[PDB]
Amino acid sequence: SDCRTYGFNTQIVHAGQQPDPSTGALSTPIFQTSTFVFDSAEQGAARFALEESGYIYTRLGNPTTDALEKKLAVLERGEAGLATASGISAITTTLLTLCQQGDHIVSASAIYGCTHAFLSHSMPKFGINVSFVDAAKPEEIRAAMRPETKVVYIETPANPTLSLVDIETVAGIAHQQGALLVVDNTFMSPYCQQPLQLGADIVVHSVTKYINGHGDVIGGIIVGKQEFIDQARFVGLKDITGGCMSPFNAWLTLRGVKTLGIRMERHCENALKIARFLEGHPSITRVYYPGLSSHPQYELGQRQMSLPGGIISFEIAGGLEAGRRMINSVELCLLAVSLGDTETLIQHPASMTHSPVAPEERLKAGITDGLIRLSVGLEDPEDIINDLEHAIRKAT
Amino acid sequence: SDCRTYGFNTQIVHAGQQPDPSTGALSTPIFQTSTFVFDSAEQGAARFALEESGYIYTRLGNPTTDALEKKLAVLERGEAGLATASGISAITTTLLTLCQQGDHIVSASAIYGCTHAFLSHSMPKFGINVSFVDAAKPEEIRAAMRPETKVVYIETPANPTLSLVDIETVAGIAHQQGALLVVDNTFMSPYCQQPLQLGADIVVHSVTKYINGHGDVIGGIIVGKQEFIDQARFVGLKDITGGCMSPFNAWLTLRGVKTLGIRMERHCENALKIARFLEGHPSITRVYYPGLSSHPQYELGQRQMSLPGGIISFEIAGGLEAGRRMINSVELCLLAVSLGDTETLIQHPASMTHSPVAPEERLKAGITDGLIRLSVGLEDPEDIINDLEHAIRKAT
Amino acid sequence: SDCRTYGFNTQIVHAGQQPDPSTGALSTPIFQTSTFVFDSAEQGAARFALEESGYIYTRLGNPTTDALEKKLAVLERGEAGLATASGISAITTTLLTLCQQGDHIVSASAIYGCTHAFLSHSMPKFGINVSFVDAAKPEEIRAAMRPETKVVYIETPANPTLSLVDIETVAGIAHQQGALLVVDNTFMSPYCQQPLQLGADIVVHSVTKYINGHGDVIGGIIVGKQEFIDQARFVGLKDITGGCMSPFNAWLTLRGVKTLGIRMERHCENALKIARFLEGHPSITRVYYPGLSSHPQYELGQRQMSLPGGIISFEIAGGLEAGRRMINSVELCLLAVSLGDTETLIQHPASMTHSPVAPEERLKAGITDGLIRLSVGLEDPEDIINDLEHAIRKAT
Amino acid sequence: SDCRTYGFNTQIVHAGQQPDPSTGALSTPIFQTSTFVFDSAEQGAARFALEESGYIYTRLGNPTTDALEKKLAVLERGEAGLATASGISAITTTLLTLCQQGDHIVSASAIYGCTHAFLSHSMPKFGINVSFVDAAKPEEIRAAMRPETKVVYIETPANPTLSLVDIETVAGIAHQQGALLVVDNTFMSPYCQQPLQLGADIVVHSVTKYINGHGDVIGGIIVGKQEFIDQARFVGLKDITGGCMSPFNAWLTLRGVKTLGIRMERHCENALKIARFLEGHPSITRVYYPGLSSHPQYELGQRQMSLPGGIISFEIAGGLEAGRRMINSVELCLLAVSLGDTETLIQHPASMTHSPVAPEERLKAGITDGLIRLSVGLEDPEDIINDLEHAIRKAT
Ligand SMILES: CSCC[C@H](N)[PH](=O)O
Ligand SMILES: CSCC[C@H](N)[PH](=O)O
Ligand SMILES: CSCC[C@H](N)[PH](=O)O
Ligand SMILES: CSCC[C@H](N)[PH](=O)O
Repeated sequence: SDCRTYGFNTQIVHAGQQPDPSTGALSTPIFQTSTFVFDSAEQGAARFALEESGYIYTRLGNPTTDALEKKLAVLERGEAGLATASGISAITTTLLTLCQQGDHIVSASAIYGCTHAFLSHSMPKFGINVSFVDAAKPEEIRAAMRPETKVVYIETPANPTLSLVDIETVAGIAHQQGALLVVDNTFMSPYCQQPLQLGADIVVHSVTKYINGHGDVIGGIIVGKQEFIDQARFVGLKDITGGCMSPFNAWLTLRGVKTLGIRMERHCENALKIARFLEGHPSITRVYYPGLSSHPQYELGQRQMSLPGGIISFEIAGGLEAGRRMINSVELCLLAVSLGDTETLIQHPASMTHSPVAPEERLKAGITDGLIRLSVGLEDPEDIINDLEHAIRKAT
Repeated sequence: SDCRTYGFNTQIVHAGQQPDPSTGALSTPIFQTSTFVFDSAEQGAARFALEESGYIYTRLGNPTTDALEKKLAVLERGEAGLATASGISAITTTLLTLCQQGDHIVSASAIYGCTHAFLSHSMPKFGINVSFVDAAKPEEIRAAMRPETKVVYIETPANPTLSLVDIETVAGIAHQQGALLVVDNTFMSPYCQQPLQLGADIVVHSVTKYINGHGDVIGGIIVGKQEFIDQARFVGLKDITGGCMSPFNAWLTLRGVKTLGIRMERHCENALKIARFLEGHPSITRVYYPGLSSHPQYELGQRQMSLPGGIISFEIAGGLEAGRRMINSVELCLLAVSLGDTETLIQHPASMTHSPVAPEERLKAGITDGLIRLSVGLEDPEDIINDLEHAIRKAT
Repeated sequence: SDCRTYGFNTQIVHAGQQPDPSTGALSTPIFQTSTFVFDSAEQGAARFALEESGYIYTRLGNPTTDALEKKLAVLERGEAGLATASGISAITTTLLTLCQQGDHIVSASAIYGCTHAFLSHSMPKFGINVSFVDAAKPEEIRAAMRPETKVVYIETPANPTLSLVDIETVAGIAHQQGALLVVDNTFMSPYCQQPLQLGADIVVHSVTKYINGHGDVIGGIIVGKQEFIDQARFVGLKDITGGCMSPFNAWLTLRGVKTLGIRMERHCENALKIARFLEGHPSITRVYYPGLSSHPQYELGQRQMSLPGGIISFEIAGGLEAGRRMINSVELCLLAVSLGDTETLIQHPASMTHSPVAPEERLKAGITDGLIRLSVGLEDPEDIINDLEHAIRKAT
Repeated sequence: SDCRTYGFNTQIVHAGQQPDPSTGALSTPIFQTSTFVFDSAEQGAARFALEESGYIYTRLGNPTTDALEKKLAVLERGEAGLATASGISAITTTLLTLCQQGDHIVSASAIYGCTHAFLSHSMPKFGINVSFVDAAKPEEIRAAMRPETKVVYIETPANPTLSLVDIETVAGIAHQQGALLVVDNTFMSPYCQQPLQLGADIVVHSVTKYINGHGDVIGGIIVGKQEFIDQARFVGLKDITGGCMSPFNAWLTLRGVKTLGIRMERHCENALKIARFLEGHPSITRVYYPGLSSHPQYELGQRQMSLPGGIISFEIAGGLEAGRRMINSVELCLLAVSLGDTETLIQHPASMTHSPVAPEERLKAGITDGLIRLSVGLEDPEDIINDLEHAIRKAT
């Protein structure tokens, strides 16, 4: 049949993939090659003119990576996909394909740190200006739009407190003003949120997180209309960033995404249990999790997301020193950056990543001294809870 | 001892590598990971502040990739290396790190096609203008320099006829005017040419070609001063292109480069034999190979290159149709783009890659209708010669 | 803490693994090496004498494979593990380590085909005799025991109709007579059955099936007492079969087993739904599945197994031709041998694998003309059911 | 054409390989799969009956591994190849396929240690007796033959002093008496010696050594007549040892063997230079190297071998303590077991591997207290010589 007709779990397993045509191999072969051989001058010419299907060179395209791209296009309900060397490369390949000197972007302020760095420091040096706004307030997005605005850029849920952005509303605002909406869907995966179905034009992911899910791949993906993806591929990737994905990385990501449905279900079931535990703990001042009814945008979450996600942020009593004590007291949770791994990961930005940053600078970014971010893994939730309880009690 | 003190073959094998510290494993382990775990909040903070050695996240750095970077820095006699997702990414990460809106670049015209596309179409759209010149004439480089020129960019030998550029002379001209010289050393590898030793500031490679050598990796490398590489890493790669190399790709490239010395010796020995055969063949109008005494810049080649390389271009009698007939008549040489593989590769641009291009447009790029490019592999040269003789005779 | 103290899901994720000591890498590094380097003659001597921890050579042991071995030992509640090149190698390394000329084995008859071949044809040619019995009847096992019997060998559930063997009862019988009990636990995985906890001495798996779960690894594992595993390693593997596992295969298996808990839960939930559908279908004469109350050994299953498994066998009305028609009519289920993959796999032995076999020979092995074996994957069960319904209806 | 018609270097690069049929990928794809899918019941049946070409299951066969098997068959001038999990598995799969209880083997005494262990301790326990002889004396081989002798087994050059065995003469003796000759060709590779061309029936290798050459694969290969290889595959491997090779390992070995010709040339050129240096050194009592005219079987070597190999053994003045001092004093050579890597490896058996062994037991095996074994790598020979000179001088 057509893989676009099956249930979502069936698609996760099968979409974009098929047994190898020459051998019947069930696993997608790893086409770890740089180049491809033609049977004749004519076949070569036909492919370079695009009068013929087939491969030429891995930077341009590759059968293993094509399977991943097609799978993710199916899962996001987009026309086409483009795999990249990293999440950052997915974002920059996208924006550098769309924008040129004199153009403007309206971006959420509550975004991934490195994305913020690209937008605030690099883009302007190429003559592309960026206005940062609070995207939880769609009116701020409207107010910042200019005649030269080409793109509105958002993430939801957002760092660090998992605030939300109303995708459908923002899409309508962007489109009314003739701009595209690009959504970073990394935190949710297509299993939990589908920005294209809500009106977004382009979705990007760091597959480094949930899509791969196994903490062993750096990579990104872009999904959108064929006409845009063709430009992102044959100009953005080919000429500008050169950020192609290794066939081995694509194969690992294909392998990891096979279990996306069951992983997300467990991540989110575990996260809800842990979030409820934290919300009841007298040493914890705040818990940020879309699945708690106390979330300021709970109702939007119920409309836009199928599950509340696997990430929790929370604030511990006693600020900086308590956060440090707590994170140094966990025995099961692992101190690391990143998220979406099978192992539970924990970080305390004020004493770790953002130690080098001024306290007032941290606050403006929504990072309080006691803020802890937890990526909930696939362990027994009782074990994670017991580890957190132990560490919190010691710290406070 | 210090690996920088050994002979070049010893360095090829050993530089940048060591047995694994925890296990003694001889092969560099494949650190196919996204993230790294800290033992404490304090250790995490120290690494983010750069007060401590150690890893954080593979996009920023990785032990496997670090070995490759250090090895290539040693081989090029540069301070530091930076691995990338592709040769293109090495070039663009370099130039986008160095240049901003209002800046200017002077570039050779005889350069890699996709590089030409980036420089001619993409850079100007970011407000960075490029002047193209004939770099075989250092005076044209001087004449094109402007107060805003930041970079002079060259490749040598150059496509498609393997003309040369005088690195030392061009370096002096660039430096007198306060610009950096960037050299694409892909065709030669560090075994055959060392641009940094001749005054270049930065060297880039597609490792897809000779450095890896096994036709199974797309990748690039940048070598230069520590201060520049630090910016290329923590700004160019981290924020702008996102073009990081997969640890698996770095491991394959480490593995491939182990045999760089013996491969280049054989590629070049084979190429010289084939070039001499072609030069004596009455159906071949021209042969472009630095190792032939008839090369217009032969003497420069002898001063700048340790070996004449593994690439040959030649023109067959009878133009377009003869080139097509010939390439369709080889039985051993493989019709493919790319170069530097263990297999002999052949292409006829006018009937293949550049078929879609106007004949006069091809000519301006130095591509005549009968021009064939041959990447000489590791086969017995008698077999390659016999295959060429057979195909040439049939075609003419 | 100690990984043996955590919940089973926590163990699945964490047991046998730790961040890399030298780098903190979260993913177990792929130690794809043949040999290991010593810091001194003395260190080498200490390791060969076994007076020192550390590695020597990958056939003897490897850090990546050691992690897998330790994880599986934890999951089966055994002392030690030994990884192998295949499930077959796990079985033969085990039995060839234990048995010599003149020894005897009592084996179940309802076992994996290739195991049956080894036991019936190869063992006797080495002077090791085997008696085959119906292991669903523990009294047949007792009756076949001889003074020279060293081993009783069983699989449960068994091929092809998923009959069971009472592990605890058989263990007691074997031990009373001074024999070891070896159990092939492939069909269940440690998540669903724990033979060592029921008195078995040694457990073997083809990790090719559920433990890896991703249809991309051939491999085996042996778990048992340290003293036995040491002999299986330093004699059986080192000298006799040479069946060591590649570090890359061990790494993939580690990666696959991370999701064992969530995969088995979904496989079994899906299988129960499909089995109930089949049991209600008028074109299906019989359904063999431990989770159906009509299973002849249902109660034993409830005592010995935590879940009913992901495999179903069933008989279609109309025998050979109907089975052929049905299997040629599925659109989602894939025609293939093997089991435990994320994709649903289906086979019809009488028209496929056992076509070359005489009908009466097939019957003696429990293979009827209409018997179909289904390995239930991770797709939406509604999609699998609809595919089966469609194919069954067309066929009957 | 036919790959069996090209020169040996051409065969090394091309034999057994072809661009991928579905995509044209130049690198042999990594078919990292367990199973294969059939298009119909009929296609499945045809393959199991062997009425049809195609794959079924990786333990039985795999497209990546098939390429390696075919390549090595071409290089050894044998009909067919069979890849295995290790060199040991190549040997035992071979001998356990050929021999049964009551059979007899005549083996060289100067053989690989683990092979000796299998033959002396394991085989007899399966009722297969082995007579060990000095194979440098073909008359000892004849004298040990019995009516039940099925196989004569030899290695050449032999451990530890690189003595030789006259393959052609021994083949004639074996055949006159109705036995097969099996030759372990690991030390030479097919580039330096071709036992099948001299009358051997079966060749085995540890590909862990020179064939792979990169110190990152454990693996073996068997080459012989189709009828024998079919039995070794469908009985020996399938049922008995289960020692199949991982497709990834086969792919790495294919990749490594591409440079076999150029590697062996350099290994042997380097080894001859080092051997001559050692022969002139007053602190070195003996040097064992086939390339020295003082070798007791020099003339046989010139007739049987195309190059003298990359391995050297030598004895240092001062026995055990001097050997220990010397090996602890090298700075470039790496202390490790194994051989055939790109790095120079060194070991001193009396103070390392064989420390746990009684001095008189070592002597009987040809291991003197001052004996050092050197696997010469691809480094500059001047650097290796300088390292050896430094270490020898310090030690003596
Ligand atoms: C900038 S270093 C890497 C940071 C992780 N991507 P974050 O913890 O998801
Ligand atoms: C733009 S497709 C790839 C072209 C090869 N890099 P050229 O043949 O080296
Ligand atoms: C003997 S070919 C392989 C057969 C699979 N192991 P069965 O379908 O689990
Ligand atoms: C028995 S441990 C491994 C020993 C190496 N194969 P030898 O040094 O070639």
